[PDB]
Amino acid sequence: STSDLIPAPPLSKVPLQQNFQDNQFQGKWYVVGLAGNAILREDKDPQKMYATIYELKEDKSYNVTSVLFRKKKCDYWIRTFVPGSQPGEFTLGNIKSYPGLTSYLVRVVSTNYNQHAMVFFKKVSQNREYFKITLYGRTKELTSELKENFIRFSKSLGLPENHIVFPVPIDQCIDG
Ligand SMILES: [Cl-]
Ligand SMILES: [Eu+2]
Repeated sequence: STSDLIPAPPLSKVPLQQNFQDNQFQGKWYVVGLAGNAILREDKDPQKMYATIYELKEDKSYNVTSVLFRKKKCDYWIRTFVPGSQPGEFTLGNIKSYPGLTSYLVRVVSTNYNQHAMVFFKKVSQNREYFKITLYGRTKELTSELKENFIRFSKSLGLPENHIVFPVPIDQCIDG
């Protein structure tokens, strides 16, 4: 394999939501925007919206379930976000169960809990460093202002426009 990636930003360029409220962040979020060094706009076959549900466990980790519509079916992808060094950061539980994965970080960049969130992810897999930012909405649509803010923020982390995608709203799988 050969591979050329935009470098992950230093974490000093990634804000952390002040006074993160883990209980209020729970529930379903729609992925309204998606950007990252391995994310590519594809006009031919556009990315479909998917959803990610955060459930706070008794131990204060999250069970995180993502639901995607692929090949006419609902695909479920489950992981555990374990609280990290400060509130609003997380690491991946059971990292040994993911082959090639040596590092995984989540940082909630901003949210008002009941409409929108921006979340930064960074991982090292097969020794390659990937990062993405998701724009989450409690609904499938968000204002132009929030989408443009997400574009500006993604660009501030070094991502050009073709690495920034707005998944198309769908009704299958993600409406339950
Ligand atoms: Cl608007
Ligand atoms: Eu992933």
